[PDB]
Amino acid sequence: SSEAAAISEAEAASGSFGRLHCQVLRLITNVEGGSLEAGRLRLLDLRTNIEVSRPSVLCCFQENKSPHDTVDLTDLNIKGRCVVGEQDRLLVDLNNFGPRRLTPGSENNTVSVLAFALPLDRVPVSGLHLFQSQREENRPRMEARAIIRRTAHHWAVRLTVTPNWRRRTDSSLEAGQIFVSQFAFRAGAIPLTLVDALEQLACSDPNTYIHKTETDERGQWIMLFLHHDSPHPPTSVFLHFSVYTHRAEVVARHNPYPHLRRLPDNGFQLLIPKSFTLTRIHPEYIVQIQNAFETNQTHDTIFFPENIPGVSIEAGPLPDRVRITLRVTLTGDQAVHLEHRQPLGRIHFFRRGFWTLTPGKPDKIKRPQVQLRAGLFPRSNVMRGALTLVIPSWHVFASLDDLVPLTVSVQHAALRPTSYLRSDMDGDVRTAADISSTLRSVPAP
Amino acid sequence: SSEAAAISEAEAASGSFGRLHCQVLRLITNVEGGSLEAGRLRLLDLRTNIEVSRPSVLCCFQENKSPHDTVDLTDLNIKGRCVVGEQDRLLVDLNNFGPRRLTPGSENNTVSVLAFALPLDRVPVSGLHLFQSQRPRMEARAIIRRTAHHWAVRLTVTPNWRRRTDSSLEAGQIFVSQFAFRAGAIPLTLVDALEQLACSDPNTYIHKTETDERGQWIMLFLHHDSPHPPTSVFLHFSVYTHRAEVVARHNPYPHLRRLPDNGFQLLIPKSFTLTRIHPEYIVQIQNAFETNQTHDTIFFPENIPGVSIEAGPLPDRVRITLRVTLTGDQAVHLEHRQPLGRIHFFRRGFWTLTPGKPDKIKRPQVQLRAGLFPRSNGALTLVIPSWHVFASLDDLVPLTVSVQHAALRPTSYLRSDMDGDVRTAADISSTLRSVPAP
Repeated sequence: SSEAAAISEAEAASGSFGRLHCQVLRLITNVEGGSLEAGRLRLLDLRTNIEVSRPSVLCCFQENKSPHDTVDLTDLNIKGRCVVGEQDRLLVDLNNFGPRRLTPGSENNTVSVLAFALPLDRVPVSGLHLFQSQREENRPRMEARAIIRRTAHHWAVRLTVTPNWRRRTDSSLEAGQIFVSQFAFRAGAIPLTLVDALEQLACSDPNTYIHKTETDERGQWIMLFLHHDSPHPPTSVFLHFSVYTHRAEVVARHNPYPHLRRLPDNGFQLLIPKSFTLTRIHPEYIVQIQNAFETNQTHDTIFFPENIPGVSIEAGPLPDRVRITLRVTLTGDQAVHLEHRQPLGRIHFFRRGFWTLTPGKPDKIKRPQVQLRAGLFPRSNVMRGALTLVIPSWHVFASLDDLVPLTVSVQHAALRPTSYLRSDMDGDVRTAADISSTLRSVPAP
Repeated sequence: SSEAAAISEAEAASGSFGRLHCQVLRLITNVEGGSLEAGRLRLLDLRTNIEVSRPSVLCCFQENKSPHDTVDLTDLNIKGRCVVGEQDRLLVDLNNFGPRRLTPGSENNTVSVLAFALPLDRVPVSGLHLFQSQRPRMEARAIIRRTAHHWAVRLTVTPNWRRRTDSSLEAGQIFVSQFAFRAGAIPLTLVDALEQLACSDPNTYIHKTETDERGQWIMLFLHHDSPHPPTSVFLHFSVYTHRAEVVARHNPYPHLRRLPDNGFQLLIPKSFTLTRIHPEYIVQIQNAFETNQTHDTIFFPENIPGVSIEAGPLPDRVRITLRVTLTGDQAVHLEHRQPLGRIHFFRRGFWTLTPGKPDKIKRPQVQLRAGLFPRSNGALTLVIPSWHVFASLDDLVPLTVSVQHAALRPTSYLRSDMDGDVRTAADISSTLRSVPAP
């Protein structure tokens, strides 16, 4: 309409400190409120809110301003922050790993972070995939007797067995052990060329579950591997499960239960298999589970750890077919306990194209939370124009077009008369500079 | 193996009160633990736990023992119970309709209930479907950019807002506008959905969308939920191909909250209080689903003691309308945005119309009934005479039942039918409990 309509539309599109829109947010803040002695750890309130319209991975990493920067710890170090959801309040660990104390002023009060949201598309996963067995003259003794009924969309198997239980000791488990057995049953009317997944629906014992499953088409049997998590495994077991066609592109090597809790649409939550306490004399613990994912290069598998103050958990790509292993290192001035079955983080999947390997590095790797970095470097580093989000901690990069649009809100309190806003990439990259952040003490828990 | 292995395996399969397995559970219980005056309501603790290994619709309805039975209220009436999840503790409304009160063992104190789990398969639904318009003014200026997998539209506009009063809404009104933008490089024969990603105003959202292939434009209909609509609006949204078999007529937001994998949660659009002088209220939203007969749409209401909400099939393309009736001894308040129930979808074939009935209907919670009748148009089928529909036991989610030790009597026993698909726990005891505070 009139030029007044043109001005209001432009003010709406460009936003303000209270409400902004971008693919990547940059915050340049000055630490205030108190001091941070060398060797201390305190929370830094960036005084900024992030919103998205669809559940996403909301990340906030320290910025690497040059492609030649290392991911080595810095004197003022910001631990990466990963939240899965639709909103987050940016509150990060600030470690003073440097030699000198932090003063209310001086050159060393300016930290910078990049915030962005990664999409969580729907990625189906087979938990109990029907792998092909490898054995052959003498085959399994057809130990279990099954009643197979074909329903509208799957095959239902009702099965009883008197299994041969074996104690397997395992110091990675809070119980220190787990009882295992295995047996086979005739495939019968089940078309083994069509089915590729199982789902347990009922069991006569509440601590017994199908751990993995194999098939042999030439022999027409299905091998089941059971796990039992109690001191006394049952003499006989009834099992009710379904055999169906899933055709998922991502499969688990073993049942994600009990260490990986399924999440809606995309990914799993990793649950601590054994309680441990990090102290300054035992500052590290390696969490490992006997499980891995196979994608056949159709998806990237990233682990996004919980936000536990004073602890640094390895984050990033998990390679296919290698046991899921994550290192937990103490980075605070105080002991931190982690309880059995407490969540350590979330595994999430990304389509083949989203993450691309940085052309200069061998492959995709994980890194401690305290070494998470993000940068905005041009596509002219696909050799060694437009800016791309590069995560050098992982040796990967993504295009800004594929990120989830952020709705940023810097709170009025954080603003000073020197605060200003900058814009790049036609508003896809917005920077909030000379805003103020508050130091906070780490809570008691 | 040996004859000893045969017995232990069979005992594992057949279960016991503490742990059994079936497709449909029948509980035959005797109400005890106090009195229930005629015309009064108390909670009945069936003292039984239901478990499933995958999220399901766990239902517990009063049993109709014969196909010739009506769904009329009975003297001792059990209100249907619907829980969505993996476990439930069966606790139901027991209404004493009929003339005389219930005393300890007065006469007939035996009520009977059927429990079962309905599957929740993954059914995608387009919230902002690109319907075809019916008939210019290219009011809004849009920047269309192609991302890796969809089309991203950045758009600014100065809309012409009109206030629409609506007494079904807690705010009494809603601001509406509409405009169009040029499709540009977007293939309107291929894309079928939108998703709002960012808006310059926190109370403005895309309500619905239409397309015209001959004009190559996309019409947007905005809603604003505040007293002062903004003069200009920035919008960032995506245009993509969803290929959902189920579409909503309007944006499910704000009255329908999307649920993971299947369905929506219906949120009360306006506070109301059921009293003895206003014992009914009709909740209605301006929305409906279109499935083209690929899915049945069922509403499973919340379990609010003393209130009976209509439950069952919702016909496609009809505004979602549910009657809420006071059945307790006390006034009940329902708050704006409180959940009223859940809409869930079922693939064609799961529910089949009962032969002899016109079509599938909903019913008040207090009239929900289930029966186990043979295929009368041999094996038993789950019939919901309240809805004129039935399902096969093979498609239900296998139950893990656990009757509490306390509920057991020395005469309690177990029954089996359908080769263990139907298990009955008979002569167990249930406790009466008072209805909790408002």
